[PDB]
Amino acid sequence: DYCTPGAFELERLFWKGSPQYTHVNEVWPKLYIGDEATALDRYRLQKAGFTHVLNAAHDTGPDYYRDMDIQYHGVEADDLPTFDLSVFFYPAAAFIDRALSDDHSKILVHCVMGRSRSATLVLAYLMIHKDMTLVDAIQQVAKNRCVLPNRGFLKQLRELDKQLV
Amino acid sequence: DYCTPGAFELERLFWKGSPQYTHVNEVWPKLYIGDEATALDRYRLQKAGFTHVLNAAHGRWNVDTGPDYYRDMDIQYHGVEADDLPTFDLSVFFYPAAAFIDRALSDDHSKILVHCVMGRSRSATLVLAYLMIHKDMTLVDAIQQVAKNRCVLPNRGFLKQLRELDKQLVQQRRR
Amino acid sequence: DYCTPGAFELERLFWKGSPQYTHVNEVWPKLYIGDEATALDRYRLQKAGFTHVLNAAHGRWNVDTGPDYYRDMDIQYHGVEADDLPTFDLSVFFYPAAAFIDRALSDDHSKILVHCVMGRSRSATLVLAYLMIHKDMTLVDAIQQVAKNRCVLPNRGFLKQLRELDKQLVQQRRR
Amino acid sequence: DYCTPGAFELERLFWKGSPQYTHVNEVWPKLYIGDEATALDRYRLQKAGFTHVLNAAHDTGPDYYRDMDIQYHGVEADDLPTFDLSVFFYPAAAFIDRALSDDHSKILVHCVMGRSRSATLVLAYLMIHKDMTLVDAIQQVAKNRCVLPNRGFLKQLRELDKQLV
Repeated sequence: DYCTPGAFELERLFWKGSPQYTHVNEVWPKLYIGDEATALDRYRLQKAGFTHVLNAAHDTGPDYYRDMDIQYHGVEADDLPTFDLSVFFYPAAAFIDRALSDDHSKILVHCVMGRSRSATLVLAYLMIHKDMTLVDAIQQVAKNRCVLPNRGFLKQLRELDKQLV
Repeated sequence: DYCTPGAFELERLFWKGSPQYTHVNEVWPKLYIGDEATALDRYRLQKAGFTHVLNAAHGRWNVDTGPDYYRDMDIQYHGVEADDLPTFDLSVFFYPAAAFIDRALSDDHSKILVHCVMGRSRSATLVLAYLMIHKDMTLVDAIQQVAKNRCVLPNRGFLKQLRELDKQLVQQRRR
Repeated sequence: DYCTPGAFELERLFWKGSPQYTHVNEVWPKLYIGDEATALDRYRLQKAGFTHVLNAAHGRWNVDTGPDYYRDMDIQYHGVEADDLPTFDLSVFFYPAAAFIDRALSDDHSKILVHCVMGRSRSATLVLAYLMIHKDMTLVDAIQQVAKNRCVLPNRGFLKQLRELDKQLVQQRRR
Repeated sequence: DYCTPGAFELERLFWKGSPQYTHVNEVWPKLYIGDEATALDRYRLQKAGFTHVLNAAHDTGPDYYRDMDIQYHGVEADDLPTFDLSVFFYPAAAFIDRALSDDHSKILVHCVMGRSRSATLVLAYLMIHKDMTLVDAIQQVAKNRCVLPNRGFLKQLRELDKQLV
């Protein structure tokens, strides 16, 4: 199916290809951030070898996923500066760490858009478990996916960054 | 020493931070693409643990370092004498340059600098080729992997040369 | 005072310079979108010749300036009391806010600041609407005009509100 | 024909739309920079109301364009750091200024790719005739079109910037 693109389109890739703006992206090995369409398309998830879905915008159900050997968890968060997502940094990060402990695992962290809530949980994960500063973490994720945590989530990540340092 | 920047500058990072325009960038684990300044600063290379330098602008008319320049430092050097010109056949160099990057990266301890004058065209082409040959990447995948870590733009001739390589490798991998 | 930067930083400008992430940006002639700091710095507004301030985060619970804040400065003020929330109906404000921007921009001498807290969502939405209503732009054209001068991202609700406006104006312009 | 795009695609526009990567773009009122396909598509140029083509990579011919009331000029430049494009800054800029003096005029400055040679002539134009520093000029053009003058052209523009200041 793939064919080598012509020059014009290769040049677009050098200029506009990165960070890519898509439904889902891998932001760290075996760790994907995506939107709702990606989480709901369960035939794609299973064929892509996915093993874990973390919904930072929990309704669908674990029965939707449990019929395919996918561990699900939903954090019931709103994408509003008045939601304290920091309440979930440690347990979401623990979920992600546990999943990535096994080599066979591939995890999708998602929300509606996959730009704010989910992004903030993966940032927190990288900080707590991969010894990253908030700046290093943002560089890791943002090069792979256009993300923008809301102003409140960002304040929360700054406070986590202060505690970790 | 590191402190958490304010909200305004963290935002800048989300909007403008990727790819960064800097002298050198890690574009694959232990694999850096840098410019001439980076190649020349020996204190800073040694402090960072570089074990290999591939100079994609080798020669007394280009970036005139060579193995002698890194004497006593414990660096292995590979030199490709190339011009950043669409008429220059960088493709004869693709496999052996890549083989040098691959032998370096077999050893966990190694850390390799591939540079030219700007580290945007010559060195970038060699690393794209490396990724295509040794990491099973299409030209597209390879560009995405590098462009997200470093601003690069190989010249039109180098691109066509990468395209000719890409077609072969794709054909080969149908198998 | 201004000097020509070196080659390396001029290159950065080509790769990373557009759009810039700054406090305020001109996004249409004499029309600026800025943040709260910009709205508050009166010395700097007056030095730059601002004649109009549209505060898209008006109110004592938001950016608490109002017309009194600009007393003696010769600024006309328009206040829209808005929350950056997808549930907030910014659309009732579209025509009269735009009418205020249009009356300012009729006079060559005028220079207008439209701001909110960050100048990314509330103020941006009002200016997109302005361009659509008074400069014959589609939502797409308006976004291209603003996004190339300022990093902006209206919230999902404001976007849907812009879409509802866009559909009407397009229908109207079939005529 | 136009229809209002859905949310996903509007959001791509906020993130990746600017600067746009296309065949041609307007970089200053009535002043377009484009590639060769745009210059050769003469039915499009005429319907778009174009009045002037400046080819910074002059072969096609003025007979190709003179059959449609388009003033043509070709600068025979190579996109190589060893080409001194500065020899043409004043007369190319004069051509552009003369064209833009009339309100009815719309000018296309082009080369093969429309990224280096043509870009450098429009930058020089903005500096010589619109009182811009090289930095202001780059901001004007780069927000409208992905451009990158070659390292030699850039050195030449720095030297022009020094002379003008």
